[PDB]
Amino acid sequence: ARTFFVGGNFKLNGSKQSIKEIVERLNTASIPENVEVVICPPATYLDYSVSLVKKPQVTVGAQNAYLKASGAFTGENSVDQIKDVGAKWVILGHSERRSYFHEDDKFIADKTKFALGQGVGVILCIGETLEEKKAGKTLDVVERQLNAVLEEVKDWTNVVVAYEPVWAIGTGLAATPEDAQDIHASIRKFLASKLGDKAASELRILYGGSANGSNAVTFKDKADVDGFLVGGASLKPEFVDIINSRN
Amino acid sequence: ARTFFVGGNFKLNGSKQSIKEIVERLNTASIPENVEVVICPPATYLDYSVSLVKKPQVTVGAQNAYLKASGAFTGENSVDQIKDVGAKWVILGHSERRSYFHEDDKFIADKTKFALGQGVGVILCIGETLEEKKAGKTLDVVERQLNAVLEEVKDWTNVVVAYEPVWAIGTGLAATPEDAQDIHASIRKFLASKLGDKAASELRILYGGSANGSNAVTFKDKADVDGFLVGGASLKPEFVDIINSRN
Repeated sequence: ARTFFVGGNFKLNGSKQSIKEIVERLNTASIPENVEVVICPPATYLDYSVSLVKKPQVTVGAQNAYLKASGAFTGENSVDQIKDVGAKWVILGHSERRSYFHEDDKFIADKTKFALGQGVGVILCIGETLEEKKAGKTLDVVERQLNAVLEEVKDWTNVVVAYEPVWAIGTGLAATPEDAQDIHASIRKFLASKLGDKAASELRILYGGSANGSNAVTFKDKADVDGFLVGGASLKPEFVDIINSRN
Repeated sequence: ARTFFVGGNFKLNGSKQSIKEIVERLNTASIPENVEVVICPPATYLDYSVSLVKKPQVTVGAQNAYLKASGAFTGENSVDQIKDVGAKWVILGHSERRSYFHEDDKFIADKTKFALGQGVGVILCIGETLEEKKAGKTLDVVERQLNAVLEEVKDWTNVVVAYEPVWAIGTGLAATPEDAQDIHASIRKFLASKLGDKAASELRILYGGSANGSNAVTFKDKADVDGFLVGGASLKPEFVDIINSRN
C-alpha cells in the first residue's frame, strides 16, 4: 500500500567521522525490507554519504536546491549535481528555509516542479506556526502551501509530503498521534480533490516535529501517518528504532 | 611583495567529470611558483575537488557558508565541514548572494568573523552597481561594505578582498585597468587607516567582473590589483592563461 518512509534530516551537522558512523550503523542494522529510508546530510557530504551506503533501503537526498540546474548562482546546490553524485531526493520548503531564509511558497513551488522535472524525488515540507495553530488556521495554512505547489506540479508520483508543525521542530513538543492523524487525513482528503484518489492514495504524508525513538511507536496505527521526517533523532542510534517502529 | 592570487568561482557549474578535467588541467599546465590559486566549486564537489588537486599552489574554497558552525539550519554550508573535507577558503558577500539571496552587509560581516574564527580564509566580495558607479558613489559603497566587516573583524591576515563592480559580473563589461587600479588604491588607502600600514600592504585586493584570458594581461602593471576572482573563465582553459598573466 503506501510504503513506510523515514527521512533523516541531519541539518547542519556532521563530519566524515560522524557520518561514517551513522551510515555504518544503518548498513549493519536489522530493518524490515519493506521500508524506504532517506538520509539527508550537508551537501558537503552527499558524495561521501552515497559511497558509504551498502543498504538497498537507504538512499541519500540533499537539504535544499535552487530552481535551475546550472548558472551564475554562487553558493547554491543543483538537482543535476546532487543526482550526478548519486543522491535521489531533495528536501524543499523546510521550515528553517521558510523563516530564516525567506523562502516563499512560489519559490518552493518552482523548486519542486524543477527537481521533479530533473528526476529527483522531493520531500516537500509544510506546516503551521504556534500562532496559526492557535487561531484555528492549521488547515488553511497547509492548503495555502500545497496549493502553491499544485498550481505548478500535476504529477506528484515522486513527492513525499512532510507535515511538520513549526512549533514541534526541535522543541520536543510533538503533535499527538491523534492530532497528526486527523490533520493527515484532512490533507489527504484535500489532495484527492485535486489529484484524484489513486494519486492521493499512493502519496506518503510523513509527520515531522520531535519524532523520536520513543513516540514513534505511538503513531504505528495511524493510517494517514505514512512515516517520519526526523531532525535531531536522525543523528542518534534511536533512528534505527524509528525505522522499526512498525516492525 | 604580495603574492598573485587567482580565484576560480565555478558558481552553479560542474560535474565530477568536468571538475576532473579542470583540475587535471591545473595539474598538467605550467603555472608560476608563488602564485596562489583557489578553485571554488559547488559544495557538492568540494571534497572530490580537494582529492584531485596535486599542485601545492592550488587550494579549494567554498562559495558560501552560514554564520554558525552547526545546527538546525537546513540547507546551509558550515565552515567546519568545508574545512573537514579540506577546503581552505570561503567566498562571502558575493553579489549573487547579496542580490538574489538578500544577504546584507551585517550578515556578511558576521559570516566573515565566524569563518575566520574557525580558521578558513575569506574571499570577501564588495562592489557597486551601475547606478552607484554612474552616480559616483563607488568609494562610498565599498567603504560602507568594508566597514560593516571592519567593525566585527580586526585581523585581516587571512582575508582576500575581491572588488567586483556588479555591472561587470558575467556581462563582459570589465572595468578598465585604470579604473580598477584607481579604485584598489583608494580602498587600500582606506584600509591602511583602519588596519594600519603593514596590514593594508600585505592584504591582496582582487579584481573580478569579466576578468578573462584576453584582458588579464592588461592589468599586469597595476600595483594595487593583486589578482583576480574569475567566474565564467575558471571553467575554461584560458583560466591557466589568467594565472600566467604576470609575465
